Amino acid sequence: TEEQKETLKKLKLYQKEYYDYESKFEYELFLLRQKYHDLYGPIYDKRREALVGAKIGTPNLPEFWLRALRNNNTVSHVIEDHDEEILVYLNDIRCDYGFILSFYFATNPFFSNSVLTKTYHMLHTEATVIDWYDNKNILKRDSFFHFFTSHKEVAQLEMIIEGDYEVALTIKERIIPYAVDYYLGII
Amino acid sequence: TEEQKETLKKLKLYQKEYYDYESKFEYELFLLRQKYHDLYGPIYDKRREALVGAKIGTPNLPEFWLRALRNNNTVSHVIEDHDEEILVYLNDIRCDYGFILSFYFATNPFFSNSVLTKTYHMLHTEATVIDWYDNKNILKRDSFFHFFTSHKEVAQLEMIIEGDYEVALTIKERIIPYAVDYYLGII
Repeated sequence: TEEQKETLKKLKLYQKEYYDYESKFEYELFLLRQKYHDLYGPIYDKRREALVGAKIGTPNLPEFWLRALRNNNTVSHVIEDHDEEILVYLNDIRCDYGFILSFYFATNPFFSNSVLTKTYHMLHTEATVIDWYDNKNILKRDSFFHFFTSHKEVAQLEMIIEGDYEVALTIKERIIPYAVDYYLGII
Repeated sequence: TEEQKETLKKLKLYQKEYYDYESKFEYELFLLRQKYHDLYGPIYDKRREALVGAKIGTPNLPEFWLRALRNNNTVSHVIEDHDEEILVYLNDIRCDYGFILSFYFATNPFFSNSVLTKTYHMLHTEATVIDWYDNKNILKRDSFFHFFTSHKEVAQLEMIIEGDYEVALTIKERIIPYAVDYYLGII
């Protein structure tokens, strides 16, 4: 009916209006997040300066990122005993804007890579293929480093992308912000 | 070692510093959310003015909130055929700051309540007990209105609070913001 139709025009009007504000919101929200990503930036670098100061990772406080990781519930699960002698070489873990997780390694017997990146587009993931040296491929079993695969009855294709994504977020949001607190065992 | 200890002091220092910024963040984040809750406010009222203009809900566009709800995947599940003749009496759904969901009803044959609220503390939920009139208690089976319970092998005590909380969020965040779009069947 036309009277109902007149109501509905008004309701569409108020809903567009709504969308205008939700727009300004998300915009003001992007702004706030970027503002603070750049405020964190410097602190992460200071931490990195301090630790990395060499052919062992984080020489000024050996095994840093390892214990940090070990002391996280979600991440500890994926980290096997045989991964540990590689992770001790980890210099820094960084995150850039979805996002690209970067793992910086000191020179090691295991691979030539100085950086293992993992990109999550937010859809598909892009991780750099590891440069395993001869007889040094620990994947030969389960390993934290199976993390560095690219992806896009199908339950196997969710679960892998479900648990691998859950790890990425932890690292992105728990480990990177509060690294030393995990290391201390105080979270 | 003392040299490692000096590193660790620095790392605690930079982590406090971090916490200072995450503080300012969340504060600037509260601000932004409140700013916009108050910007939405007026639009929700206009929508409510328009619809509610009576002994049937939303008289200027009958069955509004019902179709809005029906057209939501998550919520439609909990809404049974026998609930519908009550929901047609729903005038408005509002949300105040965790949060308190409010369902405003036109006078109906089913209960005396003009408002059924549900509070989620964010822990425990507090919903108002319905004032079922004699021989009008549709709970006597499953009903959307089982939603109006208070809560705090234990898998039953999560699942109930898990699915009931999922509904609340939808209503809070999907239905309330985009009500007319669900109604239209365009989301």
